[PDB]
Amino acid sequence: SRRARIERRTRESDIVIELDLDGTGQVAVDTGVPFYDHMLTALGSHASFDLTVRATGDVEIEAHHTIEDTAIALGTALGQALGDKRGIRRFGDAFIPMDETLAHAAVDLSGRPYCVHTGEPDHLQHTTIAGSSVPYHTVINRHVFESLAANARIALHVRVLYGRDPHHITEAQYKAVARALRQAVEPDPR
Amino acid sequence: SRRARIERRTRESDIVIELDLDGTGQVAVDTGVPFYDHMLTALGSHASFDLTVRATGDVEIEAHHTIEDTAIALGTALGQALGDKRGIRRFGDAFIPMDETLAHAAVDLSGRPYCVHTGEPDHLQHTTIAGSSVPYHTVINRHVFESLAANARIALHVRVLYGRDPHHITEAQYKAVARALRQAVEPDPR
Amino acid sequence: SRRARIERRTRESDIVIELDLDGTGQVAVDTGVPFYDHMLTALGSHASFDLTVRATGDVEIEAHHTIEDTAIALGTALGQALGDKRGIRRFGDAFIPMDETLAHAAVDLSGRPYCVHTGEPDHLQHTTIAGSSVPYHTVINRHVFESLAANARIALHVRVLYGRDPHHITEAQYKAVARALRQAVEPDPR
Amino acid sequence: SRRARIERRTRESDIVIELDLDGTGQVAVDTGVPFYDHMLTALGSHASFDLTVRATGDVEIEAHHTIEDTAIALGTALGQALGDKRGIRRFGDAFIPMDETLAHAAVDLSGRPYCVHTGEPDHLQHTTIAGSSVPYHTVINRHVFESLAANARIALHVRVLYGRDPHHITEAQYKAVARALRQAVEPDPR
Amino acid sequence: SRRARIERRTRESDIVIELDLDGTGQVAVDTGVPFYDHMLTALGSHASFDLTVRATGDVEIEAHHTIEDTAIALGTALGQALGDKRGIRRFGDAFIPMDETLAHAAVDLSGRPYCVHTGEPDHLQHTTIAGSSVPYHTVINRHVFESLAANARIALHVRVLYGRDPHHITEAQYKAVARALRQAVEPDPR
Amino acid sequence: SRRARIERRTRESDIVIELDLDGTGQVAVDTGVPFYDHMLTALGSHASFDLTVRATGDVEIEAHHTIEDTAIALGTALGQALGDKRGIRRFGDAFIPMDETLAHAAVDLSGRPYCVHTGEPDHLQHTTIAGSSVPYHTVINRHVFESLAANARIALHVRVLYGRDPHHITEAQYKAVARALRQAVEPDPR
Ligand SMILES: [Mn+2]
Ligand SMILES: [Mn+2]
Ligand SMILES: [Mn+2]
Ligand SMILES: [Mn+2]
Ligand SMILES: [Mn+2]
Ligand SMILES: [Mn+2]
Ligand SMILES: [Mn+2]
Ligand SMILES: [Mn+2]
Ligand SMILES: [Mn+2]
Ligand SMILES: [Mn+2]
Ligand SMILES: [Mn+2]
Ligand SMILES: [Mn+2]
Repeated sequence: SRRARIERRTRESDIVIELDLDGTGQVAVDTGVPFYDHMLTALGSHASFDLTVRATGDVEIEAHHTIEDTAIALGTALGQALGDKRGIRRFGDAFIPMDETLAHAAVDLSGRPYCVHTGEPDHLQHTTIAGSSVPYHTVINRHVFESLAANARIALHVRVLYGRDPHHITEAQYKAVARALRQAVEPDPR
Repeated sequence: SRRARIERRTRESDIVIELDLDGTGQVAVDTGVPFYDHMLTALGSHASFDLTVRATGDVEIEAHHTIEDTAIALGTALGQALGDKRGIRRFGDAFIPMDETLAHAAVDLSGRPYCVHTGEPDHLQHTTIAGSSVPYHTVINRHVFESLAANARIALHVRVLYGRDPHHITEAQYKAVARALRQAVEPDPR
Repeated sequence: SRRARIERRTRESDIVIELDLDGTGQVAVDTGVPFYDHMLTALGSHASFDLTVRATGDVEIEAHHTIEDTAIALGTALGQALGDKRGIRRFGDAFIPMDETLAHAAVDLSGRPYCVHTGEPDHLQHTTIAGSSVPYHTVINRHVFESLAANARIALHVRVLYGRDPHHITEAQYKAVARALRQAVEPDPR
Repeated sequence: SRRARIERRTRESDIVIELDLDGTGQVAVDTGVPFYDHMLTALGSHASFDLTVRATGDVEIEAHHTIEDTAIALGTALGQALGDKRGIRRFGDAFIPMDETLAHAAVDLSGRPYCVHTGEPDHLQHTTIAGSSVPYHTVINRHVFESLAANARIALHVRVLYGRDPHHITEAQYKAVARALRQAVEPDPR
Repeated sequence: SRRARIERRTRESDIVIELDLDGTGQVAVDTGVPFYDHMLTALGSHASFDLTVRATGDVEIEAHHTIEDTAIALGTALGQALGDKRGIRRFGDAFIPMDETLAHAAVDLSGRPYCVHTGEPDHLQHTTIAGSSVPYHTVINRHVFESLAANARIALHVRVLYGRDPHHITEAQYKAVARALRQAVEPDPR
Repeated sequence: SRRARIERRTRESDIVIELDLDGTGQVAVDTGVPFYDHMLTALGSHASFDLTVRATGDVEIEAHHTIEDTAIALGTALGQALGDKRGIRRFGDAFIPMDETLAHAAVDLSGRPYCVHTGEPDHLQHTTIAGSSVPYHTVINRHVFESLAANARIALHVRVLYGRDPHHITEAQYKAVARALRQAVEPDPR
């Protein structure tokens, strides 16, 4: 009923998205950026979507292009699956405690495209989360949320109230967005 | 079941209110202050009330008296329709993103009459929203919320977290109050 | 006994005042500036005067000239009605609470002409109170009180202790002056 | 003529009030909070009311609930005894010197419910007045005045100009309110 | 009924006071300090007392001793004339505008002896008011009020809200005290 | 289904807890610290738990040990009743307006044990709430929330946005925690 398949071929990347709004958290993500995969899996699971993401891009340069193209495509998919947006709650919000971190997200699904991102500590502008593969630079977080909001055509406010660890700060934000979205897309019985 | 009709004749104004708490957003407002009508329509619609407001007053002087008398009457109507307040959720809260603005409202329907209004930028104390008719001075916003809280006998906290445009700041507040109220008045299944 | 009729024809305006100090609050004011009419009605009523004011002036330019000429004429009328000022209380003072606002006025009816106006918030220097007709600029408040004091030949101190809303701040001042005057003009039984 | 009897049974407390506005200072107060009794006796005496207060409540927890319920009931009684408020002075004010302390109160009996409480030193937010029984926390002072104003439906401004001793600061305020009220409720011969 | 005659012989001075509280402003003062005479005449007149003061002292040294002894004696006279203080208003207050100056006094006639003097500009600590005879140093003002309060056994608060001219500041204070006293000593019809 | 009985014998105290998560607000608390009883009753009622608490301890020393042991035991009971935490909402949050106070709590029931307590005014570090029995020191509030979070093994964030009265600040926090918990423990229909 509320599904979408989006294919996006750029020079930098090739993306396929499959999205079902009324899912059970069946998620499979593979972008070539493992930390981003972890974040998108959290997003899909906590939003209770069914989500498949397959992306290959120029990760030799860095993750930026792949991360950005995926967020654009995912936003487009969300917009298409939403459709006319009839009989939904429309507004949603969620607080996410994650150890010392507290994050908040609020959404308006019918409101004009807009993104406000506040409260993130200054060291996240140059922090890197690195494992055995392509690293993730936390400066991209804002870029991801802006891209989603612009392509889904929604109002999205994301706040970090406080926090220290960049893994916790980042993960809390992705989960807050997911749970705000989940509440907003649900049918309203009025 | 939860209805009220209030008539209020003062020297300044004459008001009739009809309110149904368990409505479908059937709203008709005419006060002679078009921007106030827009705000009250948002209130009634987003609260899912059925609301009819008819007001005539001394708008040649300014909107103040009409705006204030209407808010007093509407508060009285809300109080009467609430009744004994049995088996309701009682507490309600809502975040409203509106472009760059974010507003929040929290209510306690059984709590003693109280109003706290914080966060509004300083230029709203002397801003005017003007069209082709009677203008609206945003300094009145606090007055409207205080009057409602006092006459409905409820605790009402309204916060502006941030924002720039006075139309957005004002509208976000009215909508936040509406959605907080909607949540609070709903039957609690416990 | 204590009555006065004053006619004042300038290039800007034409004014007629009728004043009885020992009245019952029978007041009729028409200046072409509705908010000023509201303020002068409050003045006459709360002072327990009988007061008729009829003024036409160059309101196409703005209210300034009409407001100023009326205040000058009203001051002259007050002075004439007071006469020799024999056996009156002479000193009067009053506090006026008006919602969040508190204003104070003190008068000496035999004291030399003087006016001190303090405590008014800075935004009142450029605030406008506007309805469906000629607006009122709150910067004129000081001008009105100075003009009255100068032409009645009295000492008049007006203070705003605190306040927010310009309608409340302005109305509180007019009422404070009225009640200070009422106390001062009353016969002293000593 | 201007009398009221109010009974108020809550879970926390049980209150009976008997109030005559046109009394001779015949006062009998018993709440189980001796310092509060002293304050209410001062109130009734200095206002020239006849006042009987009988209250029992959960003083094992603390005085808060009993003090608050009594103030609510007393406000209700004042409102009822006032009635239509015809031919009264309406405005009243009083300065109370008490050793080093100076307090002031101003009232408008027909003005909309409002309370402003300013000037109290910061140490009164955590000061206790303790004898051989249930103590009194001076932080409650504001709560008492707000409750009275809200339930009597009057404008009440209470200011402490300066002072040091908490017994003097508290007692001065109660007496200032009493004498402001006394002036306001008196018949106006105009 | 309320009269007193006080004789006070010190090494510095010899004083005779005759005071009637229920007078018509029949005042005759001669201390050898002309400006002080002017001030005491204002006091007696505005309080509506009948007052005779005759004082000779060591004015070759300066006015201090004469001014102080007279104030002590006058306080004693006021105390004696007051008597048991039965059926009086007890509390009194007055605002005195004098050109640019505004002064205030509040009294409690049954309250314990106390004097608070605030608001006087700093240049009054070394200002002199000089004519053709013995000059008056405005630093003495506080001393005069303290002495009166201590010997009459009353609470007396004197405030200067603002002002510039030392003659106006001083005279306003003496008149404020007089009118506060007048109100307080009057019979209370309750 | 979701019940727990916990017995805890220390040297300082002896505690018995009985907890049902799926209750109707049937609460009975007796610790020997009346204000704490009031707070725990609010907790149990607003969380819609069925809760029996029986505690005796060394209250002659002070409440600390009894308050702490009870919170530890209650946390343990909550943890046991939660069990595997299958099919619950997991996240919960609530705003509580209480007169001038606004408090907020957010919980993650599966998140690692953590407690963050922010926003409480500084005077609560040395404020006492005292009645006719064992008093309550508000400095303990943080200790209570930390103990609960540690023994239930949950993430608990408690914030005071603003407030003045210590009774209101404290009660608002306990109620916020209760309503956050209520939301989190409820079955999730997804
Ligand atoms: Mn980019
Ligand atoms: Mn992780
Ligand atoms: Mn108003
Ligand atoms: Mn709009
Ligand atoms: Mn001019
Ligand atoms: Mn008005
Ligand atoms: Mn309370
Ligand atoms: Mn005492
Ligand atoms: Mn000396
Ligand atoms: Mn002079
Ligand atoms: Mn401990
Ligand atoms: Mn309580």
